[PDB]
Amino acid sequence: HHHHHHMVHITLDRNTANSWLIISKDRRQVRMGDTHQNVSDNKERFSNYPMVLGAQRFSSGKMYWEVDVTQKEAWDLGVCRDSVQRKGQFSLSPENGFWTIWLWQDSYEAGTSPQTTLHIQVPPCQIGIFVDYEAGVVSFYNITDHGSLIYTFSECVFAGPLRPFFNVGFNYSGGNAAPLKLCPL
Ligand SMILES: O=C(O)COc1ccc(F)cc1
Repeated sequence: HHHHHHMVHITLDRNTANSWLIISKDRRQVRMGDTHQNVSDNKERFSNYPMVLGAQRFSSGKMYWEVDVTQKEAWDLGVCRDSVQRKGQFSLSPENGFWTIWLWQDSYEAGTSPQTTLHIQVPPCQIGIFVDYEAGVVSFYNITDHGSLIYTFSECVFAGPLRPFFNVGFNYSGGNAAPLKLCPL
């Protein structure tokens, strides 16, 4: 792909984080802690899952960023509406305001309803995410495999400002402690 020139500097919004997440000083990395991180509750925090939003809001234009997923067993990545539900249980779907892919139990899937199987020969260590607001497109790229396409959501109905979306996943296994990291431009 040739989307690299739309690169944006994403930072994580501490206030939206689940209370177990640990965000680095530079706001570019996030991981699951082994306990509650001693923060106050607020209406922005994702309560049920280890999720956090980027601080940046997008309502026009073309945007690109990259995320490091090295040695993780489970994660979700993409974008979402600013007004997505924070509290209780929900599924990641465009109907609920999410445009995402994930790794889970050694398979990759796109967060359609129902979910769509992805075909990845080279397990990615870094994911590229491209958003074209005007066109209604969200695309995912395998940076480990020379930028090959993973998935395109088209005919997107964003219906609001968009925020970068992250889920570090649970660590029931002891094999999923590694962070998500925003990669430098
Ligand atoms: O199940 C655990 O690992 C600890 O409890 C949590 C439950 C839901 C969360 F979003 C974060 C932590």
